[PDB]
Amino acid sequence: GGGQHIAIVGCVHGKYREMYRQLSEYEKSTGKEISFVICTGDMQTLRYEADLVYLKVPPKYKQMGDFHLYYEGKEKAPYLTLFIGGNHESSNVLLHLYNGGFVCFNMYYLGVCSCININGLRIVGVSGIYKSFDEKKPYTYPPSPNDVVSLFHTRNYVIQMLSNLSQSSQIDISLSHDWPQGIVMKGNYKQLYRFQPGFKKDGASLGSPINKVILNTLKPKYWISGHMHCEYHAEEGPTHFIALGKIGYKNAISYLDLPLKQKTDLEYDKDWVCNLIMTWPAFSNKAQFPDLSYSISELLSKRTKELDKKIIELWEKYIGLKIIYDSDTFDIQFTSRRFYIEKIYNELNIN
Ligand SMILES: [Mn+2]
Ligand SMILES: [Zn+2]
Repeated sequence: GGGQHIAIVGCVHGKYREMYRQLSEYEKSTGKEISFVICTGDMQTLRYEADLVYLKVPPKYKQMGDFHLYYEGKEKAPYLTLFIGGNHESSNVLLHLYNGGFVCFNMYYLGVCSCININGLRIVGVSGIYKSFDEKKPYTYPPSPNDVVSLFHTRNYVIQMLSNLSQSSQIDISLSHDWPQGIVMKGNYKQLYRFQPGFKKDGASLGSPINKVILNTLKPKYWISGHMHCEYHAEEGPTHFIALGKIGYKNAISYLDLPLKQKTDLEYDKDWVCNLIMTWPAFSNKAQFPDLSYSISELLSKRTKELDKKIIELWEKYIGLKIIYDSDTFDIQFTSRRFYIEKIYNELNIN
């Protein structure tokens, strides 16, 4: 294998045509081939004007952006684009796809959180931004316009969902929207505070305590974030932290040149899939989840090598390890995926 060249993108804020133009011009002038694209959020995946109610942007600035052109098939994403949610989202769409999903051709949402595999890499995504008051709130479903202010705040439960994922092998890349709290102090923060003197106020507390815990636990080779509209680099132990800007502005896109360990299509990660199935009982009520009367970490402690093997066989049987486009509406996708999770969990016959 020669190498894979991965585009990493900060905030999109609805500017898809422009992003893809810049990516194409990069290929043209470098002769390099982009394998795939990863975006750190503000994806604004509004299908139609009805979704505007779920986008938290001041009314004077609120627009559709470009997404609907891709949803309708008038434009077509030229690269496989993997993304997480930020603070400017069609949040209803994302909640229907909380277990991940393609929003249109070549655009795959990682859900609230998940790990995926592509070309031998394991990639973790953590959606939203941090708000302390909401970190223990459940999601209520179906979405309603009242929830526009809260749907995009990162829940604490993602830490328990994700923390065992580096036990069998290291995570190559983790993605979040807001920065891991404290990582500002591990780069050229002085230089940063000249460009952005508003950040000085926050000092070491700038960013998400949830993304901090995850970074600490998984210690990925790379952690990528956006949201702040500036470039930044920091080293935290074995983790290279990279923060990226916003499309239309400088340093919105960068590129990772990584070994091509294997060439494989996009797949569900086996460890993640075991975690997803083993936590079904906390996610049993479609109208309100998770149910924190259950303990997620208690649910996960029941995993064994032998039982994980069974989970994967059933997942392979009903869903398949390859992540593939689904043309059902997102509400139907919510039902279908949760149907198979539940069915697989129940076949395990766990006491
Ligand atoms: Mn943002
Ligand atoms: Zn942004």
